[PDB]
Amino acid sequence: AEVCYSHLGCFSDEKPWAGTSQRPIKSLPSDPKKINTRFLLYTNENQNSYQLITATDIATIKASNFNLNRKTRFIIHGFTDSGENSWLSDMCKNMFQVEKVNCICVDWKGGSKAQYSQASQNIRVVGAEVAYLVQVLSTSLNYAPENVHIIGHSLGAHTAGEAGKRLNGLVGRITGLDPAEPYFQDTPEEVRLDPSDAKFVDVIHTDISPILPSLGFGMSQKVGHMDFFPNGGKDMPGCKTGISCNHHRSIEYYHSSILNPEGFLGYPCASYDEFQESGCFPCPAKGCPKMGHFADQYPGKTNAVEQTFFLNTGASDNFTRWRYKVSVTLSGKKVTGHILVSLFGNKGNSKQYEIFKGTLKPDSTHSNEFDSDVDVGDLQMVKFIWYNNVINPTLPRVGASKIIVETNVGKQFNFCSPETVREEVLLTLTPC
Ligand SMILES: [Ca+2]
Repeated sequence: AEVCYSHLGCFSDEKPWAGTSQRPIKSLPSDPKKINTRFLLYTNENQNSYQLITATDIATIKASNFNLNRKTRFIIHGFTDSGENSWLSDMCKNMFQVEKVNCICVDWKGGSKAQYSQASQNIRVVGAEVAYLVQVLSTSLNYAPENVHIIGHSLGAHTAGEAGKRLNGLVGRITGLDPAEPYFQDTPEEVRLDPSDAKFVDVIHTDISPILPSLGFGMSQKVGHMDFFPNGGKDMPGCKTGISCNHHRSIEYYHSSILNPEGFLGYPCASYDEFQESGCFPCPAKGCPKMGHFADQYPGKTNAVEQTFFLNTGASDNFTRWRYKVSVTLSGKKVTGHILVSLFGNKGNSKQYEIFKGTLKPDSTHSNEFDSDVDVGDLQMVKFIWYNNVINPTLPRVGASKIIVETNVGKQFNFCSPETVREEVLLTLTPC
């Protein structure tokens, strides 16, 4: 069965669109009028209240603050959501802090609150609707599609994909924010977001858990030129409660990444396992791409598809983190305890991070990579301190004869100390 809607063309319920193991429920996309896809425009000149624009009346686009010399970014919400939800306009607001842009929020709440299998068909219409607006901008406003970026969350990721496919992959970029898994995982390229849908496609996975039983709203497999897996793409810090928490983290990390690019470097790595075990640090020669808003600044962004990148974030409060590798050479007496290091630089000082916990043998090197909640800057000094999990009555003293700190850029800073301190005493090392 097919339904056809004016200039959006026709839509079928035949495979791979329905009746398959991936998309079992046979259904057709609802009427464009029941879905009522709306375009809410925000510009640097009207940041607080939107301007409504429609593709079928170019006069609306011309009487608005839409600016043909600025890039255009669309934001599409997903399942059960609304284009009028604060996260959309707020993301636009962060953008306005760092650039001049036409920020368009796509409201398709008319079709997002349907049942899943229905909302999944509805995005076919929403996607065609987005593609038509881009088509009119190209055609009537001489605005090139390469100046377009579409950000989509959940079903919105695949919506961006439909729009990109209908625009023949000419869209500048598509960012998938935890693209939905059900009805899309393992479907052909025409159904789901894939590298071919835009010139550059960057994906942030934050809830890749298996829906049944682990309710992982997003998909585990790679769908872009560069797929980022913050915190392994599974259990985001701070999401022990709240059902949509891990799912909504992708929006939060992207939102914060507009103001804090440096706080989210992604490390090329085969897996999170290897990353956690110090095998994907520091950044490669060309640097690490910045997850989020500026991932497009990466030199080799599209030279290959499904490039995986790992990194960790905090649990709230801008989520930003900076990774360092510290190597400690022990001195003093052999005890059993844990050694901690603190970093001091011109920007600030990190907290103390356990490097090793066990048998501290003299002249034995112990490395550990950690994620600092502060970028220290150019390192000035480093502080050591160890604890004995058994106070040996001999008052043993341990020291660090040498401490090497390697930054994400591969730069090593050496620190030396001729002293040894007893348990729980801060030893400050100096440059050497
Ligand atoms: Ca596709």
